[PDB]
Amino acid sequence: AIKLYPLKKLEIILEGAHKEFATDLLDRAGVKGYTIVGNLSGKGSHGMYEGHLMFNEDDALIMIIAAVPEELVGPLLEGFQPFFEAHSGVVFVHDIQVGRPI
Amino acid sequence: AIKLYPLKKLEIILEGAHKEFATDLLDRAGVKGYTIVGNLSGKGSHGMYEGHLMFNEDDALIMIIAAVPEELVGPLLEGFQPFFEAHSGVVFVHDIQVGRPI
Amino acid sequence: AIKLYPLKKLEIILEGAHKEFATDLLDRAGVKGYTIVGNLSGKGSHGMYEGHLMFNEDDALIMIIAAVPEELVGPLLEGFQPFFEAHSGVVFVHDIQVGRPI
Repeated sequence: AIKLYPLKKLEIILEGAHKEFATDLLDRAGVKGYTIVGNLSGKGSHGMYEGHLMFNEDDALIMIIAAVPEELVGPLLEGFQPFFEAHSGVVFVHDIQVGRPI
Repeated sequence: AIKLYPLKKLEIILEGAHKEFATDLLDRAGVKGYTIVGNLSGKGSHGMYEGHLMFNEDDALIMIIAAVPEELVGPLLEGFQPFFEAHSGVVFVHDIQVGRPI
Repeated sequence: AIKLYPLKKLEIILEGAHKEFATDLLDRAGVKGYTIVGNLSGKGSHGMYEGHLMFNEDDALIMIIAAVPEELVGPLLEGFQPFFEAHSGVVFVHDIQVGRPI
């Protein structure tokens, strides 16, 4: 008896050093949880505006994953933007669905 | 001479201890393969119904990825649901495409 | 003042041994950057045509992630196809959006 709920999935890629910042940001905005993939590396621009700080080969990156109602997305990107002005990183927004028993 | 095929991509996040369970479940349902990302960690609710068991900071999580025909999705979520009633974890369903030569 | 841009997100899963090949391929095609998730493992067919080489249990896999304009996708899948004819692996194409300040 499963029904699908639409949500937005955010993949937040940034340096590991800034994990606590990013994660307090999610907490304060009312995100109900996240998971973290470690040991990413990277290179160059990952889809952002020209001039956005690139990754390079000695960045230890993580990916923070948050599944979030659509309404939370705008406020979260506005929250991260001051951060991205001075640090490398990107947020990929996806459509996903999650199954819940009726 | 590439043509795109639509499929569903499942990201199954759960504790590593239950890898074999989850993976027998995929096998028995006729999923043709999967990949596994190790060394995830997590915290809190990741998009599920209120009361669903949260992750916490000493969970060693994995992500199982299966690309699956649309028809297999309902049966797979029904398969995992008894499991999720007593264990933390989530399944993210995405739309993806995979290229095949004509 | 955020506006969303649509892009294609490619998840390229293959053996670690072939990282430099795949990554020169992205460079030569004009992809502006990528990130890499290490320590994947896998098994079987991951959505490809019947007969495509499967992963097995002693493959050390990586995932290469590139966010790419829609126009770059066809040429990139054509680039990888000779490679996939003799090696295991897959490319998952997603729709994503990335936020940019106006």
